[PDB]
Amino acid sequence: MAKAAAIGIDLGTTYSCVGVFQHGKVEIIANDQGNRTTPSYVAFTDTERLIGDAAKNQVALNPQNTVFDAKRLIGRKFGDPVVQSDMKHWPFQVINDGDKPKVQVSYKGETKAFYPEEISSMVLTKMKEIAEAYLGYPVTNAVITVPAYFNDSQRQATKDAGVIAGLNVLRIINEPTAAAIAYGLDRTGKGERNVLIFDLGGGTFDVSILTIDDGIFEVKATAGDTHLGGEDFDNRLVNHFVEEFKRKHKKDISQNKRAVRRLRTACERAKRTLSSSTQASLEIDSLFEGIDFYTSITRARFEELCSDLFRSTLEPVEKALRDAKLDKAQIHDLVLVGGSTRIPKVQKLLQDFFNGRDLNKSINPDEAVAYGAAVQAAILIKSTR
Ligand SMILES: Nc1ncnc2c1nc(Cl)n2[C@@H]1O[C@H](CO)[C@@H](O)[C@H]1O
Repeated sequence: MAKAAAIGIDLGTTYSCVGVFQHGKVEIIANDQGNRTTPSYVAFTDTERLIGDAAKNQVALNPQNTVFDAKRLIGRKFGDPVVQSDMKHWPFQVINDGDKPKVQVSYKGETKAFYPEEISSMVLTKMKEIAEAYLGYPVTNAVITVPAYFNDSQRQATKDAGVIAGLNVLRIINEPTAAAIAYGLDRTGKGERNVLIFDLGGGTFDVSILTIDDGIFEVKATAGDTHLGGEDFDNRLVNHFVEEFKRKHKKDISQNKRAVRRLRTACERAKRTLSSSTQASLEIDSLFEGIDFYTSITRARFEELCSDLFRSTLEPVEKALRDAKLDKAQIHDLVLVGGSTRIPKVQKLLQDFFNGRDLNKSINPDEAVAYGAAVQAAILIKSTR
């Protein structure tokens, strides 16, 4: 029953996703708000702890006590220059507990501090309860994914997050490996298979090159930008609309925190529409000083606004190829991961770089990692018996 069942969890920087392999198919499990992915956010309020959508939904009202980006801290020492650099951009406090970072917040009127694995365990507990509500029984066996570049300390702290969350961690697997499993790229028989995974998420960009030799995975190269993602494209749309509002009304809205956040969420929404329509409409009632902001933008203008950022995704692709010592024609498969890979211009740039090659994109790119983890969790629990 529950003991013969296992889930796959993609514990993402900005969003998490959970899947289960049963009756010959992967089911990506929708949360209680009907969403197939859940924000990796934990909010501490005057009455409760919120996780996911409810936590992300109140971030503007409670920024000091809304934790996100715990994955950027997990398994790291406080003195790590990555931690010191990132801390300057977070509205929540990060403290030092014997060279270990802790996020410090106000919860039920009291000061509390949490290790990154404790924050990540609250996200994992939510994914576990989402799976349990779908299945009708508690599932505790899980495969959890991590970036291919995570070291032993980051992998161990992720497993520790799983244990705190009440999960039996069958294995910690690499995200690009789970994505290659999702497409069955490890079951093509004999001979070395070179796979490139292009993973453009909400806040990070990762390029991974793997060689699959008779089911055995080997990481040949990892490249990318830890501070490039979908939110930079949302921000480019924001600056455009701030300048358009100034041209139409001779008013600068950039200082009105509420106006900027409402514009930001509307921009994120319009950006998604632009992946399947050649235009998107913004409909913001009383954006600033009672002025409605009803406008539109073409996909062509959006592509211009992010042109330099889309083009910059090809430098880590070339860098990974040189590190792996492979030419483009030596790559057998191209896999898309991350919601931002749905952007048609991004697909076109990657396909043209690989000389007109087909892309593996039939699985929801924001779900491919949880999909593969779910497949691996099923194989692993079946071998355990
Ligand atoms: N249809 C889409 N077109 C463009 N961007 C998208 C799309 N879906 C998602 Cl999710 N994202 C973005 O992916 C990230 C999460 O993986 C977020 O930045 C989200 O906006």
